[PDB]
Amino acid sequence: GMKTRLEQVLERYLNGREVAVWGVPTRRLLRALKPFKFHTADRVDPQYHYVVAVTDDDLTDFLSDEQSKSFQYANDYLTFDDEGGELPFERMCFNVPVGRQTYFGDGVVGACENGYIKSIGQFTSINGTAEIHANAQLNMTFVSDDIQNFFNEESMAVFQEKLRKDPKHPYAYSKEPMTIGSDVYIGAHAFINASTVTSIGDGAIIGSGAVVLENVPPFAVVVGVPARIKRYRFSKEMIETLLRVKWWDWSIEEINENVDALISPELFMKKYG
Amino acid sequence: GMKTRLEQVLERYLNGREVAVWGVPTRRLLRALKPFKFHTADRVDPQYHYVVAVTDDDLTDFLSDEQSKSFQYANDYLTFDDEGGELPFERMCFNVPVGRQTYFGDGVVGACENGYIKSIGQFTSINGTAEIHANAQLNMTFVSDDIQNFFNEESMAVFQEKLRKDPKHPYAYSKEPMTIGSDVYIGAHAFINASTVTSIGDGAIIGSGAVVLENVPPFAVVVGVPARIKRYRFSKEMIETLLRVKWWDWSIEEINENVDALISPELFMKKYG
Amino acid sequence: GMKTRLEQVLERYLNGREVAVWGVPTRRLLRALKPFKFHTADRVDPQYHYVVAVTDDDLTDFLSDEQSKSFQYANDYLTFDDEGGELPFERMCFNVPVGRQTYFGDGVVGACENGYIKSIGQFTSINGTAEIHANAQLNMTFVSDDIQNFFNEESMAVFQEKLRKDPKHPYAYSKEPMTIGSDVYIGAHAFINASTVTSIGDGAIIGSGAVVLENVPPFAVVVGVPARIKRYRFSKEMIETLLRVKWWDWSIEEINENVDALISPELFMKKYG
Ligand SMILES: NC[C@H]1O[C@H](O[C@H]2[C@H](O)[C@@H](O[C@H]3O[C@H](CO)[C@@H](O)[C@H](N)[C@H]3O)[C@H](N)C[C@@H]2N)[C@H](N)C[C@@H]1O
Ligand SMILES: NC[C@H]1O[C@H](O[C@H]2[C@H](O)[C@@H](O[C@H]3O[C@H](CO)[C@@H](O)[C@H](N)[C@H]3O)[C@H](N)C[C@@H]2N)[C@H](N)C[C@@H]1O
Ligand SMILES: NC[C@H]1O[C@H](O[C@H]2[C@H](O)[C@@H](O[C@H]3O[C@H](CO)[C@@H](O)[C@H](N)[C@H]3O)[C@H](N)C[C@@H]2N)[C@H](N)C[C@@H]1O
Repeated sequence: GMKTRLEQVLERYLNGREVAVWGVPTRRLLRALKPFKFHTADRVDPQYHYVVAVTDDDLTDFLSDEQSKSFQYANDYLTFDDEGGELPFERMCFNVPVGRQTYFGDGVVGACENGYIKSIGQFTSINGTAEIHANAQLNMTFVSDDIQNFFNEESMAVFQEKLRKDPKHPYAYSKEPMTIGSDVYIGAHAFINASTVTSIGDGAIIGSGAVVLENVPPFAVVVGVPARIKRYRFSKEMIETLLRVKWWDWSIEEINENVDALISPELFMKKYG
Repeated sequence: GMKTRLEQVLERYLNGREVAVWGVPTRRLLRALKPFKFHTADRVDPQYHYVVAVTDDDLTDFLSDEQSKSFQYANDYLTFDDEGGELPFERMCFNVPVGRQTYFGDGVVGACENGYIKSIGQFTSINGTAEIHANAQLNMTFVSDDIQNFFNEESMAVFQEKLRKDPKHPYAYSKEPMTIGSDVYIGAHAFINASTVTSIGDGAIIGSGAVVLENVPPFAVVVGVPARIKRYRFSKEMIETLLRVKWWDWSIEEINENVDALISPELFMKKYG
Repeated sequence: GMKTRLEQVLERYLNGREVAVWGVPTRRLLRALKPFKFHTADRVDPQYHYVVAVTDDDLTDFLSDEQSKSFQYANDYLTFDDEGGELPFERMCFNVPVGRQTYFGDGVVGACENGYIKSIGQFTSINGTAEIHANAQLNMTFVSDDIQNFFNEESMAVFQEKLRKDPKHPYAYSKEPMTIGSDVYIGAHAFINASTVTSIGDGAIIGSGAVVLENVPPFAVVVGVPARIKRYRFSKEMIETLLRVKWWDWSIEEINENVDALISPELFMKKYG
């Protein structure tokens, strides 16, 4: 990927204001800010500046300052050290689609970096301590991966080809990057196997501490080690219609009107069933 | 909550010395220190200064410096970036009671912030990678929580009321904040469900990687996914008397005298049974 | 332990160049660099400088800079905040042997600090969120460990002796520090019990989220809570010969030649069986 979660915000919300850095500036912050005018935060004002808190640590201090009461969550301030943070619009994590009001931890950001993710839906909650890791080669005399560094150009060839041919897909090789649907909840200390999973269905619930080794159907609940299907969120009737209506792609338009539907499943289907 | 773990220490142990910052100062450190006199650490002396190490990283460097051999653990130095660290006196984590020589990771500090915790006992060890998270709404068409941000004032009402009425207590709503007793041990990669747990009994042991979904009785051992009662630490005789004596509330007074009792359970009951 | 992963590299690869710090300097970096000449990175050149990125965050920014394309992974740059990072040569983590192209997270670095580790083999991959923790005392009225701080010199004696006598080895007391063989893979959110484990066999695979309570035989696969032996990587024939040949101690010499053997187990034994 190429661009910063902050810069996507600044490109959309800065609106000719100065960036006000609230916190100790880092190397890659200073770079992400070089297209803009910035200075260390002193006295701030939503009319004059965009406050950028470097770390979540720095954000708590700003919010606890009386000057923060006029700044709206994303239109006026942001936390630099939070590439998995949620936004009110569709965004990129490296080059990975992430829908509105979707969030994930650094473990998922790295999976976005390693090309493990094809896409992440809308209104999806992935806890920070979740993880997405692929497998190493299991059909070889060795299991290590950093022995590669000792390989020369010749040995590298014969090694990379067997990885491409392996149908178990070590390092998610020769497969499709996995997809995460919308309205998905993922517990903590969880594991989705990038070497065997290609699709988390929309609405799929992944319990805490669950290790998910196969694709999860939409609106399924999975817990345990390994993950088993404990229940389904909704009767199948809802499931087919929910795939049809796709509430998660509604604009803020249809969300506030149909709040009574989105809140009572019973009310949702008496109108859309 | 309102106040800093460091400031509670400085209010009690500074004793008219200067704070000596050992490390790169952060935004919220600089604020926590504005009631006091401070300067970047150069040459230090327990008579002259209170050394404040910013991060646990910065603490290791100070202890490894020859100037640190005269500073006692809490009376003379402290690590700013350790709100879950243990103290020799009863303290607050935000507005949460935390007894003496009790510690926990940032996951528990956030639960203290989210109001999930009512209290934490004395001499309780909670590993850093432990976690306390509540559940989202399960009786709604959606499971997401940050869709809220898209709600207006009108849709917000009808949404918040159903949360208050939900007996499953999403986000620990309309329940009592959970309590953690004294002499409690909690393994790592563990989970206590703030949406269904209200009391960890005194002495309760929570094995590593265990997901705890219901209240744990005092002095019970729980492991597995989900957590089951593997054994009890003590015969019930000890349990009733341990609730009566409550050694964990002894001053340092009765601790050093009754060390032979506190060390041999057999000796503990021949004196208190 | 005594010395820095960076300093072991600088002592071997600096070769009369200047250290160029890429990132905000920390207290313990500034100390690790005091034997050398250094300055904040401006324009860099592998001939003139050794680039030191402070944090993994700072490393990503350097690699993404056009000046980084001439710097080789370890000979020319390094990440200070990565004591578990892999190296092309045998190294120390505190005073713990760590072989070539071996890596582990901070959880394992702390175990190296707590003296829990005797050694770590070659070409071994331990994920960052892995952990190695010992147990507290289970034969005492209390389970807490920081009550110790309240003990005086007298009560300390009678407490420390019972720890030394405990055959369950709380805090890995009176046992041998555990050993991790070569070609070992360890999943994330995993647990090796320093209070009951003394040897992870060479080639042993530890699945994600697995809690390992007993020694693991060489080339065994363990998953589940608690860990059970799911399968063996190789037929026993390979296992005995793999212990004999010990490919992991080959120089880069025998690695690139025998790549066809190291890649096809079938080819490995037709030559070494
Ligand atoms: N604070 C209580 C809430 O925590 C979570 O949501 C919260 C998310 O966890 C938050 O996510 C942020 O915090 C998490 C956790 O540290 C990070 O993984 C993530 N990258 C960062 O953006 C996000 N910024 C706010 C959202 N309300 C729970 N899913 C719901 C709970 O009520
Ligand atoms: N060092 C070995 C010990 O580690 C732990 O205790 C230790 C605690 O884990 C320590 O807690 C500190 O370290 C932990 C872990 O990083 C952090 O979660 C916590 N917030 C921080 O305050 C605390 N400062 C010291 C205490 N001896 C084990 N419970 C016992 C073990 O012998
Ligand atoms: N990037 C994808 C790869 O991630 C891992 O390897 C990678 C290791 O996890 C890396 O280790 C580094 O990153 C890990 C994870 O953050 C840290 O625990 C560790 N201390 C740090 O040195 C190491 N520097 C590079 C190595 N290729 C997987 N084992 C293999 C996967 O293909």
